Amino acid sequence: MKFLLTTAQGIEDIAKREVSLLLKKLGISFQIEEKPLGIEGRLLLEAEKAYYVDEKGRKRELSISTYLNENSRLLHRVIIEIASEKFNGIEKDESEEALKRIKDFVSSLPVEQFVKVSETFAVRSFRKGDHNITSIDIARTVGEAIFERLSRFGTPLVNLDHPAVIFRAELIKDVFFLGIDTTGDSSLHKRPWRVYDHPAHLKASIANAMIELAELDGGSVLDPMCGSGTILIELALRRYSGEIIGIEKYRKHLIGAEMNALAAGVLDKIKFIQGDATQLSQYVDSVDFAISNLPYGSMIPDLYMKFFNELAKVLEKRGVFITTEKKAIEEAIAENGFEIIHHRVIGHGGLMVHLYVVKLEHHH
Ligand SMILES: Nc1ncnc2c1ncn2[C@@H]1O[C@H](CSCC[C@H](N)C(=O)O)[C@@H](O)[C@H]1O
Repeated sequence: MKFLLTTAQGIEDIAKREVSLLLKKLGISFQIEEKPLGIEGRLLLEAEKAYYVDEKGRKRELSISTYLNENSRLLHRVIIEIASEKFNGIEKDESEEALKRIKDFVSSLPVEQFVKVSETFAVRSFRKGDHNITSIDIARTVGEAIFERLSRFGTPLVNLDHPAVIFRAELIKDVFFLGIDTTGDSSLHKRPWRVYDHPAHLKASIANAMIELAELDGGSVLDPMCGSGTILIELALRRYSGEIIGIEKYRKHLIGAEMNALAAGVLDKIKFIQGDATQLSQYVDSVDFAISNLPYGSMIPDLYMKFFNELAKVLEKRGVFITTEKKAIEEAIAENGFEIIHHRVIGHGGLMVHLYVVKLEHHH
């Protein structure tokens, strides 16, 4: 089996590590390629089927897709792959031509091997790049192709609302992909605990990526501009052994973090404090780690300067931060005796953000 695993742009290596350890725990053999065909936010999983002997003394199969869906914090979707292929030139093709290429390719795929005769299906599409065709066109044409093909075998059953099987068709630049979406219509980063929806909230897979990159060890963790509390809640939910502190300036957001925390089951695990991060040291004396998604906004260059000056008074190990304001954070880091020990660019729902791992320069 081969699977297409999606996550956020620029965290594919962190996902791959996560999925590797989970799979080593089944005892199966597998390989993971990052960014198949050059496409960001994807891994290609090639695995053995996972077989055990059941209560009747027979070989039975365990679902790799369901195991990943229930146990991953970093993935968005787990898709069973039917095919994926480079349609060279397709961006430049006229619309009639592009859809011809897609239909012909789809007609030739053994899709009847991936659905029963009684199961209803629908087609969901996603498209990224510059084409003379839309996601809607793609969904129709693929949906046509699948239907014509299944009906050589029986009576296909369509259900657009509550299908039983979802074929997902994606076209990103000139790369076309078809598979079976096991995760469903709600992507995996959607958290049921999220009752309060902060307008700049962090996606939960990217929050788990920040946590990974901190390389936590049980020391105290502080989010000193914690907003609705995503990073601390995802930490508490990993059953983190260490102390968890959040600070937030505005009482409405802070109360929102408290609600999400209660809704998650983890309120007693996080200390939540109303405060200004520009005055951090009135609130705490020493913390091992700081992890934050900083405000993006001209008063920013000053807010950052002052926060990093106070952080410098309290931080024992590593800070992990994200922001859009490259020049503002890098000046504050430099001016304040910080050292950047990792940088990477991350896609955050259509916004390229920066992530910085820092430590004090004079720590050795
Ligand atoms: N000086 C300051 N001190 C403390 N918090 C501040 C601040 N200036 C801005 N903030 C807060 O920092 C937050 C940044 S974004 C919210 C955090 C996170 N992305 C989430 O998933 O919920 C905003 O809520 C803002 O209120």
